[PDB]
Amino acid sequence: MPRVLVTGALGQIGTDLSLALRDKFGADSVLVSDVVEPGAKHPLAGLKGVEKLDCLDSNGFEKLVKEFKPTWMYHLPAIMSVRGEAEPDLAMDINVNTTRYALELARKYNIRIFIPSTIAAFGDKCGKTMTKDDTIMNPSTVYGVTKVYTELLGTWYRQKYGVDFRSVRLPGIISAATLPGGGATDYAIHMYHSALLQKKCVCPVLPYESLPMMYMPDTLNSLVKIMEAPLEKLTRTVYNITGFSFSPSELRFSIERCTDRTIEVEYVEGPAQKIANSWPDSLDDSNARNDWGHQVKYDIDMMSEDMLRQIPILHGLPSL
Amino acid sequence: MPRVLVTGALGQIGTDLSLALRDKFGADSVLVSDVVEPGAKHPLAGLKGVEKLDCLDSNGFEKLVKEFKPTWMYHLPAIMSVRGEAEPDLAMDINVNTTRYALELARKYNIRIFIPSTIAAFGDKCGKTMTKDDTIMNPSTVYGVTKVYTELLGTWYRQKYGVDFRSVRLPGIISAATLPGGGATDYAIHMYHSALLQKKCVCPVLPYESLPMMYMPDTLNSLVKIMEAPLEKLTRTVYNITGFSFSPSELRFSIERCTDRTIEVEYVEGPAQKIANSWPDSLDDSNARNDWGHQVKYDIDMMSEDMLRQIPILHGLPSL
Ligand SMILES: NC(=O)c1ccc[n+]([C@@H]2O[C@H](COP(=O)([O-])OP(=O)(O)OC[C@H]3O[C@@H](n4cnc5c(N)ncnc54)[C@H](O)[C@@H]3O)[C@@H](O)[C@H]2O)c1
Ligand SMILES: NC(=O)c1ccc[n+]([C@@H]2O[C@H](COP(=O)([O-])OP(=O)(O)OC[C@H]3O[C@@H](n4cnc5c(N)ncnc54)[C@H](O)[C@@H]3O)[C@@H](O)[C@H]2O)c1
Repeated sequence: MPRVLVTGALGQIGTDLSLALRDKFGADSVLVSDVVEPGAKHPLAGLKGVEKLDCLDSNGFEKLVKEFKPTWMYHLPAIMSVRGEAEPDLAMDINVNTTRYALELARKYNIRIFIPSTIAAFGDKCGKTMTKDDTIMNPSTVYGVTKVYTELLGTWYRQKYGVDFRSVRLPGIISAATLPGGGATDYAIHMYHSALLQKKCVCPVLPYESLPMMYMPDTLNSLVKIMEAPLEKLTRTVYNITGFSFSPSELRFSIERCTDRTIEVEYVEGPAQKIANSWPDSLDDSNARNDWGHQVKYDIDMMSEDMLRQIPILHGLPSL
Repeated sequence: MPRVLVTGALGQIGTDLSLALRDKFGADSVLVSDVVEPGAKHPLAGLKGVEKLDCLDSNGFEKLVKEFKPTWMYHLPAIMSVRGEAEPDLAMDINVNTTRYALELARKYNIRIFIPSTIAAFGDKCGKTMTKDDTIMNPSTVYGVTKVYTELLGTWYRQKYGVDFRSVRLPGIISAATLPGGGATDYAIHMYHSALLQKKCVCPVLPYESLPMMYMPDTLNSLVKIMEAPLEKLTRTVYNITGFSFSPSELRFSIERCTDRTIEVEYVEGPAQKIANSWPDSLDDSNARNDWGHQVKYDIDMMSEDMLRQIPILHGLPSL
């Protein structure tokens, strides 16, 4: 049974991943950390093994690793696509420097290390229909740039020092628990909240812009699964994974089918649209499926039913 | 007429580029900077317009730019392939951080900025014959990883802010002006010296490993030409350029054909071997030819004749 460190743990992915790890391996085997402390209403508030650590503080990062002696690490902090275009110096600092520290710690302390990539590592030359694992990578966002740097550096660590670096290119992730941190796919979660609150939703992505997406329970399954795989079954360090693709107009229809209630949606093209337009419409994830058994249970309507149930319970929005 | 700033200017490229720029534009038009001073025998020793600057010092780099007001910048400092693998923290510091500051300055002060990339930005999935401008980039060295980041970040600056960022992927560059160090293609400059000295050459590169390469006067021509082009002529930010390809054993036959003597080469194992083996055999530079008139005069024998004439004149080794 592994000892697992999650850094950047209080955000969208980290909140549910931390709970799932704890459930599967037991709380004593999981330590999580974030630059901020949890609010009283955060799901990880009041739990043991939840620490304050700025990953840019490389001494504090080493101390924590040396004390806990993880065998696995999920290194999650990054400034994402939309927010990075508005805060590019913070993105370059966090996404490049915390990654370099994390990899050197994986090398020095023998850790299997996962650092997520993203569909934002692609740009407009990738071949946007059923995008392959190996293709031209020309990101149009600083976030995307720093994620291609992530993939390549991690792979270099694997080749040069035998560091067990693993990654997936995550699609937009949908969940109910913790609000998203500023990607171009944040509209999808907000659309649900707009429908439940009966407020107008202003969508900055255009109505027919299809993107690869996935619901959180499939994501968690894959994040765990890729880490448990024997190193011999892996043919590459970085895998595309997807759940299913959708556009905003498709998601809106899914939500109105479940609520029996028109959502009001004004498309008013923001930063997210130009960014999303440079990304894949869909991904080919045959390598992940073949090598380590990436699998998806949820479709768009299963997800929307679950989302529409969870959000009122978790956030006290109105129900139905 | 431009006001040109060259950073990392005392090296192999910088030394001869700085001379060519001062000839073409006038010494008062050109400012050369480096983190070291020129040695007593350096071609730039004693001249005006030679400043000392550590480009890792963001504030001092901004001061120099404020004071001189360049319209063009050639940003040249980097840790290259063999030294990068031995000192990767230095490479990641220099190659990423100085590049970020350079681009920021080009943004803030309206500078046309050239930062070279390299054939080391490619790895074994590039398509090693006549490698294309847009292909899979999977570099096998930390240097190479940092240069993909350089290309992508530079390009983002161009897209996001309209910075007039220009780059070529330089092949192995051969010149007489500087003494052969321990770099990966530095074997070729070593062989010339051994031929003149009638010593044996110790070559870590496999005998038949073809690499793209170029002789300096062609390099100088293209480095100036790409910066003179109107922006409207450029269809891209990063171009392949090559001179011609050769292997160590081709270089030896060339040197033999010129000197009418047998020269001695011992092929050994060394870090350069595996690095070189991961790089392209030849490059397609048709974009660079068509857009801005990249042109190559020299072939191997013309270079060998010249090198065998120049090294004795500049370094005072035995001639003929
Ligand atoms: N959510 C998505 O749809 C999506 C898609 C693709 C890739 N990803 C990647 O997954 C990762 C996690 O994303 P997420 O959505 O949970 O993001 P998030 O923004 O919701 O969470 C980021 C967490 O990192 C923490 N953090 C920020 N800077 C830190 C620092 N210096 N030190 C320590 N912690 C720091 C933040 O406080 C936050 O709790 C990132 O690498 C992101 O690129 C997410
Ligand atoms: N020479 C080649 O065959 C070749 C091939 C491909 C690409 N390039 C690229 O050309 C550029 C220069 O290559 P070169 O061969 O002249 O290198 P070089 O190593 O001969 O010279 C580099 C110079 O940079 C200086 N420098 C190092 N750190 C610095 C700092 N912090 N601040 C300011 N200056 C610093 C060094 O003192 C040295 O004078 C690099 O970007 C290299 O990647 C070179």
